[PDB]
Amino acid sequence: SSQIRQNYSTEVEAAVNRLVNLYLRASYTYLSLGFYFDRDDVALEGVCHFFRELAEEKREGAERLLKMQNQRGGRALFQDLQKPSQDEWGTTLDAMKAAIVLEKSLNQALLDLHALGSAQADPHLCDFLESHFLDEEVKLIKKMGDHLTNIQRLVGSQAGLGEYLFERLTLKH
Amino acid sequence: SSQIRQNYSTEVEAAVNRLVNLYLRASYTYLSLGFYFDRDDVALEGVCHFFRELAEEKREGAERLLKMQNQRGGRALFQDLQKPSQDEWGTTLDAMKAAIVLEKSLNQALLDLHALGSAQADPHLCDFLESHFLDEEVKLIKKMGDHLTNIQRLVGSQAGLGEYLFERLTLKH
Amino acid sequence: SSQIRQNYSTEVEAAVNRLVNLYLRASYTYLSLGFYFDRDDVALEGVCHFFRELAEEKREGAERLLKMQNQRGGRALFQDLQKPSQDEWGTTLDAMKAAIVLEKSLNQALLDLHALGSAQADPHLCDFLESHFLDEEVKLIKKMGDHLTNIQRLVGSQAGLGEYLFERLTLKH
Amino acid sequence: SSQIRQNYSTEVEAAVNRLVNLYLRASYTYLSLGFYFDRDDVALEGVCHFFRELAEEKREGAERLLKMQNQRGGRALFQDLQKPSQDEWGTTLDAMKAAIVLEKSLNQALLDLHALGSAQADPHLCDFLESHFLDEEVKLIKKMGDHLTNIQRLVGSQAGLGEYLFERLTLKH
Ligand SMILES: [Au+]
Ligand SMILES: [Au+]
Ligand SMILES: [Au+]
Ligand SMILES: [Au+]
Ligand SMILES: [Au+]
Ligand SMILES: [Au+]
Ligand SMILES: [Au+]
Ligand SMILES: [Au+]
Ligand SMILES: [Cl-]
Ligand SMILES: [Cl-]
Ligand SMILES: [Cl-]
Ligand SMILES: [Cl-]
Repeated sequence: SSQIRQNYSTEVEAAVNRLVNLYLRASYTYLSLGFYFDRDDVALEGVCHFFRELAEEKREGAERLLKMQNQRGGRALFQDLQKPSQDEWGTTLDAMKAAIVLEKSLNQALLDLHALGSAQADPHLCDFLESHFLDEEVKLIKKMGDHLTNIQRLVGSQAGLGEYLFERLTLKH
Repeated sequence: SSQIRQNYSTEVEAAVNRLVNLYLRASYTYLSLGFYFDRDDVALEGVCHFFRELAEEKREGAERLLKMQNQRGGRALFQDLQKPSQDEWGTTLDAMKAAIVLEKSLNQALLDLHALGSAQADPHLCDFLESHFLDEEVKLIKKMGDHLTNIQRLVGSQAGLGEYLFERLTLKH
Repeated sequence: SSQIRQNYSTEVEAAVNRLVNLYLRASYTYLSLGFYFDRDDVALEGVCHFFRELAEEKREGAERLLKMQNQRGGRALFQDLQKPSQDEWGTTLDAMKAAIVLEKSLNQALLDLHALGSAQADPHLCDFLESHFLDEEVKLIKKMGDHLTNIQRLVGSQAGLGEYLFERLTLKH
Repeated sequence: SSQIRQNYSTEVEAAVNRLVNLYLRASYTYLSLGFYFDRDDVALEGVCHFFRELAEEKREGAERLLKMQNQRGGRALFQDLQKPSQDEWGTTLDAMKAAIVLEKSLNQALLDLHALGSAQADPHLCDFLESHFLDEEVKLIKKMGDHLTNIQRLVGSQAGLGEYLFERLTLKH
């Protein structure tokens, strides 16, 4: 074991590596979501940009986890990254629903890792998650819920119109 | 009685304290309106900001009344503040209707206080209301009436769409 | 329940609403304290400003709690706001003693809410309180204790003089 | 009568001339107060400056009244100006008490003139007083009441000390 490793359980080390895998999986999902909305037959630029920005954010979360793994003396271990759950993502509504599902799973993984840290008496892990992840996730899930509400209200009887208007007047382009 | 008190009736002093209570009540109503429109399942940011800004304005009106009470040698007396009339505020249309009702009640209270001042020959009170409150209220009620008209025109057959469009293109975000 | 709500107990949701009520109550107390020290027959400008600034700070705490309630998918519920415990606040010493009592009650409410969060395994709630409230309160209570000490030392045999000097040379005007 | 005079009673015209006399009398009182506090055996610079600034303010009030008299087509008529009520003004407390008495008499004269204007249906006179005099007077009398309170609290058992401290730490020099 590391010359620097102190109070860092094998259990947390392994759960960190698994979380890295989740975040990179999530990043890959968002890359696929982003490019789907760039297809000439979908063509919702603001939706594409919203998902591409999330791909970067999730990559950044993984890189923060990997940096922390090294700072504690754990050993990064990478696994295969499973492709995203879908090749085509339907409407903006369908996509935002899938994104909120994905975020809830990340959030629950964070909470599970926090509980493990608390059981292992690892306050540096708890702090790290509280400072860099738990609020970021709460804020993002709230944003998504606000978006889902506005998208749903816009469906009405003219779905196409509502999807265009949401892209143009809420999402950034 | 105060070493400074001059031409300031007990009646006006008491009516000032009651008006302070009304303004603070109104402020609290607007705080509740503002946060309702911030719920993930309402999510009309511009509507939230319109009501939150009014919460501040009504607080400011109360503070101006309290400052004036002290300048005339009256004694501020605070009472309990009743909660707002509703916990949920319905649509933007429902909310704007409730706001205009509330403003009309404030306006009538101002006018009643002006009439009392006139009956008591208290020109400083009359001036104070004319200068800091009566036009502010007339302008606000007109703005609200303009908003109600535009919201109502937007309901048509596609209410959800109309509510989104009003938030996006009239209200500020 | 919310589409966004995750790991957020009904118990915490309700305790958050109660804390909002406490903070708004505290804000109202400070508004009354502030205006009392603005009376022509009290006239301690720096004491008035100290309490008015606290009224704003406590309002801000309530608004942060309400924002957080919405971000977690809870539902803000407002109750009646009880008036402050006194109509007249005595000397600067009396007022600062009442303020420290009030702050200790807020602090204890925060700690009680933190313990509930810990019992419910809600690390986002714990973080939120630790980051935005617990140190703010500790720092404020320390400031108050420092003020009480200086005010008490100034009473001596010339109370009036001491109260003037504290207002002029410690409090800001 | 003037080619311009319209709705301007002889009664208001005469009461305006009398008010001019009062304001100039008040100005002269403040000049005497100011120079008394400049005596080598009084030597309270900040008290001198407070009263000298008021001498100017009251002169300015008279000049505004005279300008208004001309704008309405009335004819300024000057009378003898009686000297101030005292040659020596005692302590800062004595002086501030005399000043508040003087201001109350000016205020009552303003209110009496407003009532006359109202009885004569002269809204321009009412406006003029409301806009340029009634609030200025209320604010000044409040300032004076605040000063009297602080001076009185400072007397205690060490009057000399209290008078020095009030001059140094409240009044400007
Ligand atoms: Au923990
Ligand atoms: Au921990
Ligand atoms: Au009036
Ligand atoms: Au009046
Ligand atoms: Au905790
Ligand atoms: Au916790
Ligand atoms: Au009038
Ligand atoms: Au009039
Ligand atoms: Cl797969
Ligand atoms: Cl009620
Ligand atoms: Cl009560
Ligand atoms: Cl004489």
